[PDB]
Amino acid sequence: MGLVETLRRFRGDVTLDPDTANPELILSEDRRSVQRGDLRQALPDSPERFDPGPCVLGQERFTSGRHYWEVEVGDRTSWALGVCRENVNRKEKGELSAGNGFWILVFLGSYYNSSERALAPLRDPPRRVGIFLDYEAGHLSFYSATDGSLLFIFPEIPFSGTLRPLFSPLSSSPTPMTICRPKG
Repeated sequence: MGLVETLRRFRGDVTLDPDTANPELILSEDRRSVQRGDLRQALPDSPERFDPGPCVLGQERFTSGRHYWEVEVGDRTSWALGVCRENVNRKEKGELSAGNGFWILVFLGSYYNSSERALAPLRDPPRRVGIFLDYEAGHLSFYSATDGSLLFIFPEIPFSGTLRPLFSPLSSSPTPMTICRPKG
């Protein structure tokens, strides 16, 4: 029980916007969990829905200030988390890159190093990821919430207009990606 456990009580709520979700994604009834299946569902289409990008947005809109949120990913060795401009091309077929208004951390595999007999894994993958946004500082950074390690920090970003939190479970898995509710 140290300062980092206490300050994590600043984590805010995020609820997913079902109208933005790629048609392979399912959402929980409380809109805090998302899972990727292997089936394209029959959903009403619109410009707001990610296709073919396997993403969903939070309902929340960032225009200023400091924002922290936590996502349980569990055993996953594949996910993407961060933020994007409200006005991105949600039908983008190529890479979702900083140049097109996507600021996302992507976990696509694991590192090992050569050891005495074999290979050693570097670290347990994070089960819980914290995302920190400081709009005026142009700051976006990602942490392993359980041990407080930095995963990634973007270079200073010249944010303008509205940002949305972005979630992307990159594999099918029995493990939903879950937004952690605020404490109390």
